[PDB]
Amino acid sequence: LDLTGYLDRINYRGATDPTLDVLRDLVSAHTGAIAFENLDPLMGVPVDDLSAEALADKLVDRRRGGYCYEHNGLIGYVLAELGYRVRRLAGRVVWLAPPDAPTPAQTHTVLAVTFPGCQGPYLVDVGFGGMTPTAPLRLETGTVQQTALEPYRLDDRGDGLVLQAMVRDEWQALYEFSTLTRPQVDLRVGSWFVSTHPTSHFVTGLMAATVADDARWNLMGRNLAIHRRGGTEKILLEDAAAVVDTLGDRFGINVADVGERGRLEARIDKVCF
Ligand SMILES: *CCC(=O)c1ccccc1
Repeated sequence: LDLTGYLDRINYRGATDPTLDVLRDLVSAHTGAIAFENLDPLMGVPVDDLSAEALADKLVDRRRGGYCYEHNGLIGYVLAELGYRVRRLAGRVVWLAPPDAPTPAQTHTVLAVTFPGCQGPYLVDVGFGGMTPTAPLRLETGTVQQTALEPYRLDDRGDGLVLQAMVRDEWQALYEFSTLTRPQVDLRVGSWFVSTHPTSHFVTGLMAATVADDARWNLMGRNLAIHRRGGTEKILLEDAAAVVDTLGDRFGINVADVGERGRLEARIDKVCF
C-alpha cells in the first residue's frame, strides 16, 4: 500500500491512470532504478516471503534489488493498485540452451496485464536478470517487438509460448511459459527452490543486472559486461572488495543491508575467486 514510496524509489513523476503509456513509463522507470541481484540466496538467506509488504520493505525501503519473484511480485502489486488486471504466470528458463536440453524447472515468473481500453493482453517482465524486456510486450505470436534495447518476439511452443530476443547476431530463446494463472503458493515453492537448492545458480554464484543509458550492465561473479548498441566491453574485476564497490556504486544496491561487509566479501571471494 506504500504506492508513493515505490514511485519515489523508481523516480516516477508521470500520470497514474491505467493506460499503455503509463505501463511503458513505469516499466522503463522500474528497470532503470531497481537492480537485479541475488545477494540474499548467495548469503544463505532464502526468498520465501512474496507478500506486498515484504517485497516493498526490501526493494523500496531498504534500497535493495532482487530476482524475478521479487521484481515481478512488487510491480504486480503496484499495477493491481493502479487499476491494471494482473495475472501471475510461471516459466522455464531456456537461455543459451539448445532445443534438446533437459526440461528446466519452473523457476521464473512473469505477468499478463490488461487495462481499460487495451486491444489485448501485455507481457510484463522486469525480473529476468541480464535480458529483461524494458518495455511491456504485446502478448501475441509472430510479431517482432523492438524495445529501447534488443528486439523481442513471442512464438507458440506446444501448450504454451516462448519469449525470444535478438542477442548479438541471432534469435535466442529466453524462456517458455504457460498463459494459465498460477496461485501464489506455487510461486513460493519455485522461489524456495531457486533460493535454497545447492545446485541453483543463485546459490552457487553472483549475478547482478541493471539498465542505464541505452546500455545493459551485467555482472556474473567478477565478470562485468557493458552491452551497448555499438558493442560490448568486458571488465575483469580485481578482487572481492572491488566487486562489492561495483554492487554499491554502479548497481545502486544498499550493500550495508546484507550485514558486515567482511562476510559478503569473504562469500564473494570463496565463490567467485
Ligand atoms: C527468478 C529467476 C530469475 O530471476 C532469472 C532466471 C534465469 C535467468 C535470469 C534471471
